[PDB]
Amino acid sequence: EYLSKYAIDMTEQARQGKLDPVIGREEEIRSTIRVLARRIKSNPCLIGEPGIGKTAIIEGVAQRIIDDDVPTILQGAKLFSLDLAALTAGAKYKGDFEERFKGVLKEIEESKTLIVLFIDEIHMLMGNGKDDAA
Amino acid sequence: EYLSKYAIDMTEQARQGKLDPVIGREEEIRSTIRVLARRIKSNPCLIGEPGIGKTAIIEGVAQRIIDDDVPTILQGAKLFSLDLAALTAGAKYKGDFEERFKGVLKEIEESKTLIVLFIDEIHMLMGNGKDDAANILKPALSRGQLKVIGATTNNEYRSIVEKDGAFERRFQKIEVAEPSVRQTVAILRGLQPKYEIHHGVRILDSALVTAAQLAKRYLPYRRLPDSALDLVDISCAGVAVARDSK
Amino acid sequence: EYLSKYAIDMTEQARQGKLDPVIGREEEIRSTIRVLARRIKSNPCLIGEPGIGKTAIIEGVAQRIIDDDVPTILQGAKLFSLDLAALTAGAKYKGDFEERFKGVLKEIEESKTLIVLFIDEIHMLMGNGKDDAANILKPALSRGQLKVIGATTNNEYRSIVEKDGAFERRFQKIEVAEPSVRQTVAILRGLQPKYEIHHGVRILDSALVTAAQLAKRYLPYRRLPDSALDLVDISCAGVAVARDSKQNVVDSDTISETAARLTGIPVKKLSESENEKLIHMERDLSSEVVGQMDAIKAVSNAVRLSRSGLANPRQPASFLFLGLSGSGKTELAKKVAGFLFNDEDMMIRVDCSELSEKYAVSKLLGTTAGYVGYDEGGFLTNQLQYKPYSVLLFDEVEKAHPDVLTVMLQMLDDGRITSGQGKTIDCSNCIVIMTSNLGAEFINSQQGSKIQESTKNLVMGAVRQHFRPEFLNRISSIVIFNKLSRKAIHKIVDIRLKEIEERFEQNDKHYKLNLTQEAKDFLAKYGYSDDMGARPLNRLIQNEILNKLALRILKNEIKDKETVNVVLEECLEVLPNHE
Ligand SMILES: Nc1ncnc2c1ncn2[C@@H]1O[C@H](COP(=O)(O)OP(=O)(O)OP(=O)(O)O)[C@@H](O)[C@H]1O
Ligand SMILES: Nc1ncnc2c1ncn2[C@@H]1O[C@H](COP(=O)(O)OP(=O)(O)OP(=O)(O)O)[C@@H](O)[C@H]1O
Ligand SMILES: Nc1ncnc2c1ncn2[C@@H]1O[C@H](COP(=O)(O)OP(=O)(O)OP(=O)(O)O)[C@@H](O)[C@H]1O
Repeated sequence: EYLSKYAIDMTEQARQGKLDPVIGREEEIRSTIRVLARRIKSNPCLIGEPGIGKTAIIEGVAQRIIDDDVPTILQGAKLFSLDLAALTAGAKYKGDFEERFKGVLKEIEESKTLIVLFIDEIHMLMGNGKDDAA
Repeated sequence: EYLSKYAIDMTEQARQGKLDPVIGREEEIRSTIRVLARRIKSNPCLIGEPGIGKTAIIEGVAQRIIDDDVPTILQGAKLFSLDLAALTAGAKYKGDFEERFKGVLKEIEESKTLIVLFIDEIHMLMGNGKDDAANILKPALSRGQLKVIGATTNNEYRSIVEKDGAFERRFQKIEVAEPSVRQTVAILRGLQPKYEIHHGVRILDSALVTAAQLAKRYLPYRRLPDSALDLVDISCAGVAVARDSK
Repeated sequence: EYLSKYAIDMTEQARQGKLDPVIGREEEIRSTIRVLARRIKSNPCLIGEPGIGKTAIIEGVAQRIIDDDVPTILQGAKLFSLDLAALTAGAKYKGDFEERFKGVLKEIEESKTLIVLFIDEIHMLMGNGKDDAANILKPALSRGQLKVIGATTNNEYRSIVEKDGAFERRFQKIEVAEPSVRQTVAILRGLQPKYEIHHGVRILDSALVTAAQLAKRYLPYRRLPDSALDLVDISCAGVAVARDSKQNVVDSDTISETAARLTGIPVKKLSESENEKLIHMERDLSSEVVGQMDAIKAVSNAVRLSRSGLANPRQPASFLFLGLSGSGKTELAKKVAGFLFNDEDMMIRVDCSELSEKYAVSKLLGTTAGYVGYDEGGFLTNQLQYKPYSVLLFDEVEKAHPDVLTVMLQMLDDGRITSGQGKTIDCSNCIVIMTSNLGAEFINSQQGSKIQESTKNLVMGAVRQHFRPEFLNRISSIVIFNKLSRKAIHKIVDIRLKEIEERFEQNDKHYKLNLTQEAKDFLAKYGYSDDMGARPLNRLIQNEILNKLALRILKNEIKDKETVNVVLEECLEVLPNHE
């Protein structure tokens, strides 16, 4: 699966106890849950200064998922982070990364329970004139 | 083993000697080591002006490593000087150097004892608009061992972190500075046999002192290790000519 | 016997005298032998600039083997030249490539001594996209001696190492040096009889010296092992060629002149006349440029020094032209090109008018890889690489920012200017003319047309304030052009009127120029706006003569020729009707 190559199963890291706990931040966690629970465009994004726990909050919700302290939509979820490698593995063979990325997204949508994708450094996909953003 | 195609094994050189003695830098070394011995942010930097022993420190720690004069964590560690072609070998085809950088970190990350990189010029990676522009390829894994000692002048440092913002939250600056005049002499003394051998001449101990004092009171634009050493080397070359002339 | 199908026996070639002997390469040869004598890292790699004797060493090795100057350990070996057909003989059938390398890589050790393979171009192995293109057979089998000697360009070595890795670990890199002129000549002497025999001509020993020495000075783009030979072989051919059209190689009359025909550099043509090259220069520059005689002589003399290569090998003729605008600060430069290349348009104009330290160097020298657009060299690199003794003009070099001035510092003293590409130019044989308006503040006092000593110092003051002395100290001469005395103006008016005739395409209408002294004085007197130099003379002519002429032409009041008279500054000259 492309998810095993270009992503990290954050849920599994949480499952293994490898992640630090989120202490409180309930308002932020609840906000991301409500957004994830939306009918359309269910894509929250954490905005703030660096060094304030944004990534930690997402790892936090992963833990809430691990222990089923989330809506049923999220109880069945598996959270993957997106590696920059989807693109940074190279674009020799024009369109190669576009296909790799299209590929993993296909697998994410395709049937296998609710898959949630965390893309750290989301501005990474701005793209030089979009295009690399694709 | 991508690392072996790009980096110099400082440890192997130290194992074989072929290094200058390192003088007075024990504390810079202790600090370097202390940071490397950290649980997470084990990424110290040798920072100052050119010609102040920043790479001397590395030869120094390489030797301390060879002789197990380092903490448990470093006892069996190895160190590699990288930069260079790692960013330019991929002169064609998108993502090629990026693959190398990643491959190197992979090689370092997995199994093969504790490998520490030495970046001689971190500013060269800079993070040229981030967006996978070299320096930016690192941060994801700066917690994942991949210990690295960096190096930069203060102008270069300030330029990097001001433009980046993350490196100054990932790396441990260690001030490296020119020695006192007497310490300079001790350094010159330590390198004295190197110059004497290559030029086939002697250096008076008082010449080492003169070069150290002179540099301090003569060349305001050159830091004492290089400044005094250049006064010594330049002088040695002149003497070697006299030696050859007879 | 794959080797008998795909490779050349280099010791066969040695025994048959098909290879040239080598001189001075003995230590480098010994190095390759000593590497072969190793159990590990037994494969030497000859690395250097293109042409730096890399295969000369190999060809030399073959001879050293048959001559027994090689340890018996290695002497008993045979040498073969491989690759190319070794692979391309197959095509269809996946894996044939391995099958082609495989029996070679077996026969190489099967009883019939050890065969050393020569891959003159190691860099052409590894695989185009890797593709496990039989290159894997080498490392895989490399433990069994299978000794290989190869070579690569310094640039290519870098590529080999980065592309494969294992090759760096398997091969012993060896630097191969470029010989000095003295060493080069020794090489040439060894090969001298080959050329004399091949062409049926003799070569003077001084000619060989000349080729090496001359090449070192005038062929900076080619390494001596080749450059010196190119001059010898080309020259020998030139002798045989002329002879055998419908003797010997002379140091001067053949080689010096040959090199000049090949590279340009008039000074090495050792021309028969410094009258029809220098004397006429002063006369003709003076004929067209009136006044500024001082400048003309300064240039002519600076140019004179380049004759026969007497001028400093690292310094372009160089000038800085100061003075009143309209005094010919750039016109002289064009006329110099007008003389040098017999064509004013051959001057390389450098648009210094447009400079910013952030673009100023890059538009001249271009940039490095990774930047939008390489086509380096807009004004300097792209011209100097092709025109070794061109003349450059910097129109207002004074507008340059220090970065350009730095380029000029190199240009003016050891002009091995480095292009953005990373490759140098070496333009010491060019002529550099630069201009500035700094003296305007003093020369406009009008106190004497010939620059006076007070004025001179004030002007030079400004120059020294503006440019760092480091620049000024590298200029052959700094000349402040003289102002156009009325005396000059009368001569100039005639010249200008003739110039107008000369440029008038197909002169159906042509000037009679019935100037008479009265209109000569009119143009010379009323056009003498001293503080603007001669340029206003042109405006006056356009305003008073050409406009009327054009109108009469449009009205067809003139069929040919061109009547002139003065009708009566209020007279406005006024050209007459015609027909
Ligand atoms: N419960 C928590 N709340 C806030 N921060 C925490 C918490 N637990 C751990 N942290 C630490 O807070 C730090 C903030 O870094 P984090 O990994 O969140 O990066 P960030 O805050 O998203 O900023 P960035 O965008 O530079 O990654 C982390 O280093 C994390 O170890
Ligand atoms: N104890 C020492 N060991 C090694 N080099 C030393 C020592 N003391 C002084 N030096 C001088 O300093 C040089 C390297 O040290 P230093 O870090 O001061 O230079 P640097 O500025 O680090 O180099 P760079 O410009 O790459 O940062 C050596 O080449 C040597 O001349
Ligand atoms: N001494 C002279 N004899 C004949 N014609 C001249 C002389 N000086 C100037 N001229 C004429 O006037 C013009 C001089 O041009 P030139 O550009 O050299 O003036 P300039 O001083 O270069 O202007 P600037 O200093 O701005 O480049 C030319 O077009 C030329 O026809």
